[PDB]
Amino acid sequence: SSLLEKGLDGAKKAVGGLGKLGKDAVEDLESVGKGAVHDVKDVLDSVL
Repeated sequence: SSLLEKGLDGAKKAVGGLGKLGKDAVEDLESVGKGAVHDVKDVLDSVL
Protein backbone atom coordinates (compact mmCIF):
# COMPACT_ATOMS: atom_id res chain seq x y z
CA SER A 1 0.00 0.00 0.00
CA SER A 2 2.10 2.88 -1.33
CA LEU A 3 1.01 6.50 -1.78
CA LEU A 4 2.72 6.76 -5.16
CA GLU A 5 0.91 3.64 -6.38
CA LYS A 6 -2.45 5.04 -5.32
CA GLY A 7 -1.64 8.69 -5.93
CA LEU A 8 -0.31 8.40 -9.48
CA ASP A 9 -2.88 5.73 -10.31
CA GLY A 10 -5.66 8.01 -9.13
CA ALA A 11 -4.50 10.86 -11.32
CA LYS A 12 -3.97 9.01 -14.61
CA LYS A 13 -7.53 7.69 -14.19
CA ALA A 14 -9.61 10.42 -12.55
CA VAL A 15 -7.41 13.18 -13.84
CA GLY A 16 -6.31 11.54 -17.06
CA GLY A 17 -9.86 10.62 -17.97
CA LEU A 18 -11.63 13.68 -16.57
CA GLY A 19 -8.83 16.10 -17.40
CA LYS A 20 -9.06 14.96 -21.02
CA LEU A 21 -12.75 15.32 -21.76
CA GLY A 22 -12.69 17.85 -18.99
CA LYS A 23 -9.48 19.46 -20.19
CA ASP A 24 -11.65 22.42 -21.13
CA ALA A 25 -11.92 23.10 -17.40
CA VAL A 26 -8.17 22.87 -16.88
CA GLU A 27 -7.95 25.96 -19.08
CA ASP A 28 -10.40 27.84 -16.94
CA LEU A 29 -8.52 26.28 -14.04
CA GLU A 30 -5.14 27.35 -15.37
CA SER A 31 -5.89 31.05 -14.92
CA VAL A 32 -7.49 30.60 -11.54
CA GLY A 33 -5.11 30.15 -8.61
CA LYS A 34 -2.31 29.76 -11.14
CA GLY A 35 -3.16 33.16 -12.59
CA ALA A 36 -3.93 34.80 -9.25
CA VAL A 37 -0.24 34.75 -8.37
CA HIS A 38 1.05 36.55 -11.44
CA ASP A 39 -2.13 38.65 -11.34
CA VAL A 40 -1.01 40.36 -8.14
CA LYS A 41 2.61 40.60 -9.28
CA ASP A 42 1.45 42.89 -12.08
CA VAL A 43 -0.52 45.17 -9.77
CA LEU A 44 2.10 45.00 -7.03
CA ASP A 45 4.58 46.62 -9.42
CA SER A 46 2.39 49.73 -9.42
CA VAL A 47 2.08 49.80 -5.63
CA LEU A 48 5.86 50.12 -5.34
